Amino acid sequence: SGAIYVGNYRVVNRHLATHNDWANLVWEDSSRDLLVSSTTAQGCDTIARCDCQTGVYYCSSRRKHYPVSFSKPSLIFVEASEYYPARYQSHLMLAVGHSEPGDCGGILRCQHGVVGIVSTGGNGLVGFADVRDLLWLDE
Ligand SMILES: Cn1ccnc1[C@@H](c1ccccc1)N1C[C@@H](C(N)=O)CC1=O
Ligand SMILES: [Zn+2]
Repeated sequence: SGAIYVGNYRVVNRHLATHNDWANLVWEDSSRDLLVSSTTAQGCDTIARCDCQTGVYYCSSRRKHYPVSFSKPSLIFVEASEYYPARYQSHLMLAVGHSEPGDCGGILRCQHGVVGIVSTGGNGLVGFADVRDLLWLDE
């Protein structure tokens, strides 16, 4: 679990959004596993606007933050789960690291701020949904 809190927006994994997030929907994309809802209180996270390929992510199943090298946002196949049928997820970035079901929502950050959140795992890999192209989050 986990979310990004920027301005009056809450960014979460779409598959973990609550029925309350849907009532306060701003934007969602099933192909990106992202959902953004509106908030009453102002958040303090800053979104990175960069092309960094190194950062640090939080892994809740280890209670540890790991430094990783991660790939460019791309269209990557994701096997079927209880949340989605087998499909290509877009804007996804992979790193070599630990990620289990329960780890989605962990933040990946570089020197410029928040890059994305954990969205995929297994096989000694971790996948992050990129948010650096969502410029409207800043206004
Ligand atoms: C199904 N699958 C393939 C690779 N990873 C997963 C699992 C998964 C997520 C996180 C850690 C460990 C496994 N995901 C990915 C999520 C998605 N974005 O579609 C939904 C889901 O259950
Ligand atoms: Zn950066």
